[PDB]
Parts: sequence; structure tokens; C-alpha cells
Amino acid sequence: GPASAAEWFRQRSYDYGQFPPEDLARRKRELGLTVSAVLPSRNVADTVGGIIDEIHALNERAPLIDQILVVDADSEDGTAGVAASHGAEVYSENELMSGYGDAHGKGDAMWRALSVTRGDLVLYIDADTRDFRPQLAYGVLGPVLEVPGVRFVKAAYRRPEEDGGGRVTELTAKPLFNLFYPELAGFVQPLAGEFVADRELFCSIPFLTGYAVETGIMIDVLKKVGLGAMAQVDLGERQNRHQHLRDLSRMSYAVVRAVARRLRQEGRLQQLREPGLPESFFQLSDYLHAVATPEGLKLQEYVEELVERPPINEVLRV
Amino acid sequence: GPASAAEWFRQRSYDYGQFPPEDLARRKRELGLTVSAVLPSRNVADTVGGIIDEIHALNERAPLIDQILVVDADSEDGTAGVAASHGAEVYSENELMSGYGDAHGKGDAMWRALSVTRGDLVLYIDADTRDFRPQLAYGVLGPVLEVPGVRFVKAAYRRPEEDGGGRVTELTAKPLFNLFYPELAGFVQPLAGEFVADRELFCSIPFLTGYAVETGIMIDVLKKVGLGAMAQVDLGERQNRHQHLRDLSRMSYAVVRAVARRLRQEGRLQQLREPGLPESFFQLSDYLHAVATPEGLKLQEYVEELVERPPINEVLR
Ligand SMILES: Nc1nc2c(ncn2[C@@H]2O[C@H](COP(=O)(O)OP(=O)(O)O[C@H]3O[C@H](CO)[C@@H](O)[C@H](O)[C@@H]3O)[C@@H](O)[C@H]2O)c(=O)[nH]1
Ligand SMILES: Nc1nc2c(ncn2[C@@H]2O[C@H](COP(=O)(O)OP(=O)(O)O)[C@@H](O)[C@H]2O)c(=O)[nH]1
Ligand SMILES: [Cl-]
Ligand SMILES: [Cl-]
Ligand SMILES: [Mg+2]
Ligand SMILES: [Mg+2]
Repeated sequence: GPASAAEWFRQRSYDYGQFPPEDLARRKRELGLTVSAVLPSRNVADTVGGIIDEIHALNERAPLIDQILVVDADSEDGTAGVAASHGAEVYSENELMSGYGDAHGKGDAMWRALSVTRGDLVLYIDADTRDFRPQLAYGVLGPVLEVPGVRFVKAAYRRPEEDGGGRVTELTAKPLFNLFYPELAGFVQPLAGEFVADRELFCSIPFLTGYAVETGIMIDVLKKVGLGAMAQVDLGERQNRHQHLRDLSRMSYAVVRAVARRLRQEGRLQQLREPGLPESFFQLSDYLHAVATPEGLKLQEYVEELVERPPINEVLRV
Repeated sequence: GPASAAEWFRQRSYDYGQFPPEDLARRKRELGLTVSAVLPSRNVADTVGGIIDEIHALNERAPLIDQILVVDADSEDGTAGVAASHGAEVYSENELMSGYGDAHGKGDAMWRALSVTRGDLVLYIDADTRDFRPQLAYGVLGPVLEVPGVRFVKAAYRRPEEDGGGRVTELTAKPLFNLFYPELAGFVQPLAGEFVADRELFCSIPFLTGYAVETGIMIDVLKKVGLGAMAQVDLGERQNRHQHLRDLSRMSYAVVRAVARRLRQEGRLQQLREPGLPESFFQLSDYLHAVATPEGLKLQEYVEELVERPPINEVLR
């Protein structure tokens, strides 16, 4: 493969500039591949309509996306109606794989989407992007279509001068990756919502639910296809919606848990619970967040079970 | 001890308002204890003066700090001169424990200060605070003085509703503590630079050099004296710096490195290098930071070793 993250970063980082969409459209036509775009959507009424439009506008210049799926979290904001009125196929995350009960977050929606994706290639895109430029859809298709061994491509980009990701990327994922999965240290936006791979690949790895899904997918793909078969594409600028630091804390915990879970199955981490530690202190699903408030110090408690879905291949009608 | 972070939280969180300085001064005197205040300092000529001044004013009201140590990273802004001019003792981080060579960052300075601290208690204080109110000095002394079994006290506070700390604390320390050291999850500012413990405790644990020092101390104190012997005190509002996110990434890494190390030693973590990963990818002191710029993607590469100084006890006295 590649001797280092440095070597990979050399050979496997592209620019959307290198993949004009008419070329891709042509190449895609030649290969007879179809693409499904999947938009995990939760209260994005104000933005999905615009994204669906832009993908349609792009398909006019260059036929690249055959299916547009909005997988809705039963948003209270009318998201589903909005996406439907703009021409996307819309599904409820709770109606897909209904045998699994209600969806546990973004990861669960993304997994369940596989049950109705018809494309040879599955392309995930975030539904909340404000100013959606067309390369936020087609850029990552470049290397899958054009570079021989590449099976999985993640987006790279910058906040509208040097961007190393949002807070969770910078302070959680990158430090955890550098230490535990150094092979992934080369990725500019390892937690990006926009990335693409063949449907068969996604269908044959498990999916962490909740916010841990990207982290889990990075690790699982790395292990399945190898570093040389992953790539990234600079896509330019991408405005993302800032979250409250306090909520990001919970996301950071999900990323930690995903890494910890994987380390444990590799055997690098054993006896996760330190001996001598009374069981009462031990409950992974129980996140304690101590804060200071105008009226005193408080201990907030969040409970999120780390639910993991099996490779959908194993659980879905063949 | 306590049965959960929640029980600890109710029993070992206080408000500085519970500890009027004049009462602290009385108890300190009855117990014959002395307090050393260490200010690890690098380029803070603009703020040390104020801090030192506040401490001296506090002591007039209530004699609480017996020694003020500015341990200076040989700043070029004249930190040393200001501190000296304002009445504080001044030391070069490089001259203390010089057998270990020049100093590896903030932790090293804090460790080396243990060789010149005369107090029974040692109070570390950040020297870059813009608006130093009295309770930043005395608040954390409350529980060590007043609650016999308490040996270690961390500050708690909030920026100018709910505040769960700075970016590194929220996105790195607290996630990691919740998973691997649940006993520390009740701390509001576990990475706070204001904390106090008895000299003997500090002299009995190792100190990570650099940015990981607070994380290491939290963990090693926890293992050494137990969660019951730790406390926090609400000091009110403290204004915070806006370090750059790109710099904070290296800091988060140090924090992760520190936890990982402790996990290796406990046996929880082994074969840290994936069994099948070429040594070309394996260099813990080598942090790869991939970034996007106007000119394209760049892979930045920082280096900082993790250095652990042993307990000063093993080298001294
Ligand atoms: N169907 C569904 N969609 C969801 C859910 N939660 C979030 N989404 C959608 O998934 C997209 C991104 O989720 P964000 O909550 O906006 O994530 P982020 O703050 O932008 O942070 C980033 O890092 C995460 C780490 O994994 C990523 O998951 C995420 O994609 C994003 O890149 C958005 O379109 C959002 O509506 C859910 O529970 N169900
Ligand atoms: N003596 C010494 N002091 C330092 C060093 N680095 C930081 N400090 C001081 O430690 C305090 C906090 O520094 P810093 O780590 O930047 O604070 P933070 O970014 O808010 O966590 C300040 O008073 C700094 O001047 C160092 O290498 N040597
Ligand atoms: Cl787990
Ligand atoms: Cl769980
Ligand atoms: Mg977003
Ligand atoms: Mg817990």
C-alpha cells in the first residue's frame, strides 16, 4: 500500500477541479453505474429543498444522480413535505426496517437507507448545508469513477486562514485517530457527512447509530478495503451550522465510544472497566456532564445506548 | 468512599461563599499550615502584577498565602522583572532541577516548582488571568483547610446559562473521563489551572510535562488518595482565552496521550500499535494534523514528546 499517512495524503487527495461533471457523467455512462444520493434529514425544512433543487440543476448539465432519497427523522418542521414537494423520494427513518423499532439517530437512518437505495454507488450528503454548491454532490464521485483502486471517497473542505475541521473533528476525532488509527490521520474532514462508496461495501459493514456513525464507518472501511483504496476530495468552502458546545460534548462522547468499542474487539483494549471500580460508577450509556450555571453547579445526565446495526446484507431480503 | 459521581458531586462541591477568608486564615493558623502559591509564567508581564497585588491585599485582610512563586519560562516581555518588582519570588524553570535539562513546557515548570515550595499546601494558579478576584486565590483552600479528609481541590467556574468548560475540556477531557475514569466526571473544570493539594501529595505522583499535566494530576491524585479526598469549589465567573482551534488540537492530543499512557500502565490498554501496522505509521510524538486552506489541502505535522517526571520524592529529600 502506502508507507505512511504522508504517502497516502500524497497519492489520494484530489481537487473537485479535476473532475468536471460532464466527464463524470460520460464516465458514469460508460461504466453503466447508477448513483443513489442519500440525505439523512432531521428538521432541515429550510435547506433540503435547495439541495434537491441544485442536484436537479446539475443532473440537467450532467446526469450523475439517479435517485435522491431523503430519509426523514419525522421532523416536526415539515422537512418530509418539503423534500417531497421538491421531487425527492422521501422515507421515514422509523418506517424503514420497521422490525428494528424507532430510529436511534443519524447512523440508524443512514443504515436503513440501504434498504431502498437502488444505486450501484451510494452517496451520503448532509441535508442541512445552507449554500449548497453543485460540487458538494459530484466532487467525491471523481476518484470512485476514475481512479482504479479507489472504493471509498470522503469529502474535504473549509469553513468560509486554515481549517482543520469543526470542534469535534479537531478536539476528538483527530487526536483519537492519530493515537489509535494513525492511518486515518491524513483525512481533512474524517467526520464529513458527504462520502461515497459502492452499495455492496456499505451493505457489508455494521453501522453505529447516533453521531458515532462516521467514526465507525471510517474505521470499518479502513479495515475492510485498506488505506490505499480510500481517497478524499477538496470541495472548497462549506458553511456548517454551529452547534452548542454543550451538545457537542455528547457527540464527542459518541466518537470516543465508537473508538473504544472497536479497540475492544481488536483486543487492544480489554477490561474497559477498571477493577476495584464499584459497578455503580460504571454505565457507558450514562453520560455525566458537570456544568456551572448562574444559580450554582449542576450535574447533567444524558442517557444514550450505543446501538449498533449488523451489516444490512445479513438482515435484509436478498 | 462515595458510590457514584452523583453522590460525590453533592458531598464535595462547594461555593467559595461558604469559606470566608478570615475563617480560613483562623483554621490555617490553628493547624500551623503554610501555603505556597505557584504561578507558572510565560509572557504574562501584563497580568502577573495584578495577581500578585491581589494576593498581597487579600493577605492584609486574611493571612492565607505564605509564599508567591513566579516560575518563569524566561519570558522576553519582562515577566520576571514585574513579578520581582511586585514582591513575588521569581525562578527560572530552566534553573530548577537543572540536572533534567531545560524545561518541557508548563508541567515541567509546575513539577520543578515543588523543589522551591516551602508550604505544607501548594496552590497552583494561572498567571494570565485578566481580572483576578480574591476568591481565585482563597476559594479552593476552603475544603483542604476545613474538611479534614479532603486533600485536593479543583476550581470550578463559568465564562461571562450553562457552561461545561472550554473546548478541550468539553470535547476531550470529559468524554474521556466519562468512559475511562467515570469517578472524575463530576468535575466542572477538570483541566482548571487553579487547584491545591498538600505538598506531600504532589511530591508523591509523577508529573506529565506540557499540556497534559492537569489531566495526569487528576488521574494520579484519583488513584493515590481516592475520589472522596477530592473536591471542587465554585469561584464564580472567570473570563477565558480564545486560543485558536488549530492549536487546541495539539493540546487535545496531549490529553489523549496522557490517558492512553495511564491505560497502558493499568493493563487496560495493550499492543497500542495495531498488530500489522508498519512502523512508518507509528510515532506517538508525531501528530499529523490535516487541514484545508485556500491554496489546497496541507498535512501539518507537529512534534511533542510526552515526558513524565517521576515523583519528586524519588529524586529529593
Ligand atoms: N434522519 C435523521 N437525520 C439526522 C439525525 N440527526 C442528524 N441528522 C441529519 O444529518 C445531518 C448532519 O448531522 P449534524 O447533526 O448536522 O452533524 P454536524 O453537527 O454537522 O457534525 C458533523 O460531524 C458528525 C460526526 O459524525 C457527522 O455525523 C455529521 O454528518 C456532521 O458532519 C443533517 O442533515 C441532519 O439533519 C437523525 O437523528 N435522523
Ligand atoms: N513557566 C511556564 N509557564 C507556562 C508555559 N506554558 C504556559 N504557561 C503558563 O501557564 C498558564 C496557562 O497557560 P496555558 O496552557 O496557555 O493556558 P490554557 O490555554 O488556558 O490552558 C499561563 O499562566 C501561562 O503563562 C511554560 O512552557 N512554562
Ligand atoms: Cl461498547
Ligand atoms: Cl450502551
Ligand atoms: Mg451540520
Ligand atoms: Mg457513565
